[PDB]
Amino acid sequence: KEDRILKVWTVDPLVKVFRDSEPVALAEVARGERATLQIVIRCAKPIQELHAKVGPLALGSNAKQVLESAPVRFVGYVPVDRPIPRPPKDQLRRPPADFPDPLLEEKTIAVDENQVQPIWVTVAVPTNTQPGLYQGSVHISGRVDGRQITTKVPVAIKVFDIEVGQSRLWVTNWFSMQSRHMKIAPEPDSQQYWALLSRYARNMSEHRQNVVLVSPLSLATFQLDMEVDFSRFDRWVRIFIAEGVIGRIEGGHLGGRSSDWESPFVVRIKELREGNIITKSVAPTSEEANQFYAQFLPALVNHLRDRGWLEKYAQHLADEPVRTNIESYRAISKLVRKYAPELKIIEACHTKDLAGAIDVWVPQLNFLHNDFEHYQKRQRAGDEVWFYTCIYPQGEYANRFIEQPLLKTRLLHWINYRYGMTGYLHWGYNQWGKDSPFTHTTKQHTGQQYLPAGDPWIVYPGRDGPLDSIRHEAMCDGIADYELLSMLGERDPEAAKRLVNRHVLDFDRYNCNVEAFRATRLELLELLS
Repeated sequence: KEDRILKVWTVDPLVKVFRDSEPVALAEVARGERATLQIVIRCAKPIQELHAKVGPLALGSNAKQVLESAPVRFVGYVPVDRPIPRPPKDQLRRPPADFPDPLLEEKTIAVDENQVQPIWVTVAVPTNTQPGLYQGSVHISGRVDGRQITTKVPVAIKVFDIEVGQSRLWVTNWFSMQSRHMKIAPEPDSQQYWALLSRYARNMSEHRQNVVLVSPLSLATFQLDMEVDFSRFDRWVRIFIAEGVIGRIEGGHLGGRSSDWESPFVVRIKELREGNIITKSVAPTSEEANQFYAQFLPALVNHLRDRGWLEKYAQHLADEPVRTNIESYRAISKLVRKYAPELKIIEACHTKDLAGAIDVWVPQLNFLHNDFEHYQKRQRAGDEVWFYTCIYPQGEYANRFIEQPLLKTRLLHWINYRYGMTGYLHWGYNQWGKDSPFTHTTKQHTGQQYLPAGDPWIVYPGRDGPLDSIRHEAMCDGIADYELLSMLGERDPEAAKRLVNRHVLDFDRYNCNVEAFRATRLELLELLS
């Protein structure tokens, strides 16, 4: 006894806890938000069978009014072996190091001696929850050198009388339908395939994603005697509607680069060749491109209109146009404008010189900063402007890299509010490679640069569906923050400016002080309640 005492403390969930962190639970939320509590343990001896149970979280005026807690999850660690090449000053530690990120879904875990272990508690608070102060405890148990150890940790959730429903922010995370590294491996069109697709869709809507990228080329079949069959595309759309994502439908890219970074764009077509439908890439000004798109685009518009989906849809042309391939990009736009004038066009862009060619602009964050007057004008002209991050920007800009403070993920959506950008895009929902994402955090193809840890995936492969990361949680919370700030700004625009300006000081400069952030959140909640 003494070496068996369990050290327990509570840490703000915006603070990343490392295996060697030193010791230091209340959450404050609107109805409609998710409350997170992070409870951290350490023991001088190994622990077997660590388990936590959330007791009833009850209203003091009425023990009958209880919040429903999700199953408890354990914070998992991943080896970040190589760093962001241009890191921020506030980089949490220098690689190589083990960082907290995946939220594991295990009933029990082992802890090695002297290793700090976070326990992550999520309480989703429905909009119809009665406001007030909910209290209870988390019962932690396990076995240390024979003996059963146990402790209860007091926790409290204050539920403010303000309702956050759907966030008006548009959010897309590009998703690949794949079961790599899972304990299941469904084939396409199997029941389990569609069940997994549903589980992914639910995970996305539970994290306030309300846009999904679906390809009308890849998920259609063609007969070319043209007849287009959209039945697989439709199954996807109905799943994403039913699980509460759609929202909007983001049509997959029609084309891409012919070769290298500055090469011209080509567009995919379908052709009948020797009895088979083949796909090939052609110049957008070609007769082959004109013949295909003159039939495919009207078929797509008719289909969407007939299904009541046309006003929810926007079509991608080709990703990340730059100044040197602008002509071929615009030639793709001309095809769409000609055969499908009713279709809205969306693009993740670098070049700004696309007025009339696209309707939903998605500049990379640093390009938005640099070309801000351009993008404000496009909004005045009636276009939508969102933004993205990826491998870039690095430096001091906000992003969702594992090396960054977790507030840099959450404050992405404060950048949306401050600057009036009405959506956010990211390529990297679940782009796992052939190596495990748990043990190989810096994805890399041979002869090209590695991706910083955090960039290609924000969820991890569980046994039969996605596991969240702590960054997925922070992203969801930021999307709810944007809705709160938007509700405030309708009543009191000056108070919403003051609050956002506390944390978003410029495009590339923030206040990530977690205590300051909590005091801002509380003022927001108090002003709105």
